[PDB]
Amino acid sequence: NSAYAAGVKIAIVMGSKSDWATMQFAADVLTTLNVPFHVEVVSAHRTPDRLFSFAEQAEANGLHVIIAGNGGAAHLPGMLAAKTLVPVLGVPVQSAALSGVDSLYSIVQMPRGIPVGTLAIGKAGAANAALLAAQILALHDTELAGRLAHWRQSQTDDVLDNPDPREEA
Repeated sequence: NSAYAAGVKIAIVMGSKSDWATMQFAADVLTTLNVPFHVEVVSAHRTPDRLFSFAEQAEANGLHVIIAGNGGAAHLPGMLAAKTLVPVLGVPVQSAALSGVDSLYSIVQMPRGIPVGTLAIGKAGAANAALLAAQILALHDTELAGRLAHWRQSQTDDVLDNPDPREEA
């Protein structure tokens, strides 16, 4: 909702509570970067009316990026993107039989006119959706841009400081 103007510009949404094992990796990156966020379960198929209400009110609620995770016939990101101009980033959750290929195809293959920016299958894509969302915010947030640069430099240094994989860090 919009009771407090508290700087929440990102929502992490997902189609099922079981997706939180994957989507928590997006939340953790935003916590590290001091970026406020909202989390919510919204199902394209079990709560279609709530998907439309969430998307319709995204701008009024102050959102600038929605990160949406779903799997299988993964319709949540695309249906959200059809109903708002707020950018939607999609995370394919790994599915059991098809190992997320169904998830990936049903998110990334959007037809011309309604985009979803898609990230890798699973927890790598959830972390990366948070980083891409933060990179978008940082276009107009120089202090966040500095925190992203530090985050990247730390990741780079951790590899450079441990070049021989036979040795412990």
